[PDB]
Amino acid sequence: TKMSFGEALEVLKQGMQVYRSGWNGKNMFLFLKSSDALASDFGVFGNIIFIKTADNKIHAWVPSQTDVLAEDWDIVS
Amino acid sequence: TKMSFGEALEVLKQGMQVYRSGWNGKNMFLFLKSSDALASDFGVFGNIIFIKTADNKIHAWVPSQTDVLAEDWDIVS
Amino acid sequence: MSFGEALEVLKQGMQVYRSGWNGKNMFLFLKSSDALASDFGFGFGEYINEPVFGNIIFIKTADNKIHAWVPSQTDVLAEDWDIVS
Amino acid sequence: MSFGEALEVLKQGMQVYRSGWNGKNMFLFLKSSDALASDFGFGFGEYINEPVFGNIIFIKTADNKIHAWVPSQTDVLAEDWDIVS
Repeated sequence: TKMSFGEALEVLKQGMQVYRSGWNGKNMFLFLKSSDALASDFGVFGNIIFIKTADNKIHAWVPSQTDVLAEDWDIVS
Repeated sequence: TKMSFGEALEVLKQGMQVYRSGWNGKNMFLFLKSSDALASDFGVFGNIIFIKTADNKIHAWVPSQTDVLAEDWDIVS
Repeated sequence: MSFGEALEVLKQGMQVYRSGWNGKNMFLFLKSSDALASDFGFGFGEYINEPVFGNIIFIKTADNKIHAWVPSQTDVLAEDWDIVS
Repeated sequence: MSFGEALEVLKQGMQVYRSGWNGKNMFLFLKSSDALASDFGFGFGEYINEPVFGNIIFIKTADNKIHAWVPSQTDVLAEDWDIVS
């Protein structure tokens, strides 16, 4: 699978998890929690993209310029 | 107050809120939720920096290169 | 217009921006890895098969200055993107 | 060494890196607004009082290439920073 970031973004908006081929650390993906999600979660939030890093920790995802322009996005399956 | 980002970071690590002078939108600050904070919040998380944007919404903060090197950081008081 | 659409416009060499941005006269422009090899190559850019610089996205940050653009989560998920006339 | 310490080292013209980084031979280096005005100024950089480029932080991303560095939240809050020998 060779998706762009924009295509990988609509996949995130529909509740699925995406990852990149040329990423260094493994078992790594992104997931998007909506405001209502984050609200029922904790009580106003905006949409927040997270990342399950290699250490099984959840951090706020920071898009690198490479990740934004990359074409190697795939869906977790 | 003219703090660097590193000094503004230790202020975030002690549970205080920081902001920049040369920021465009107003009523804007950062705050840091720890893992244990985010855990008692919702159940493993890492440290996550947030930002109360101008629209009173909480987003995951993305550091611009300007914000990182800036010297106009101040504490909310 | 979403960010994914603004990306394809950026990769085609045009300037994009967000209406929801605070600043005025701000826009993103992309300098591809091959474009930088030509601008810094002195007519030898076509022969460089592995340029040093990767792709760099720039932003003219209202102050008539140019910085390297850091894509915020708000910009990535935004739908207020538009092309500079 | 924290990120704030790595910043002052970066502003002084030395290369920093994180041991917790996956990639090898990766390091950040800072190109100040005045440094870029000299390198692209042809001996006229000293007379430029308002350079076009702001400060740009770069990263040599293991592939022997250079990109504009996007500071992740992990790097910002990290304490595994170190100076390149």
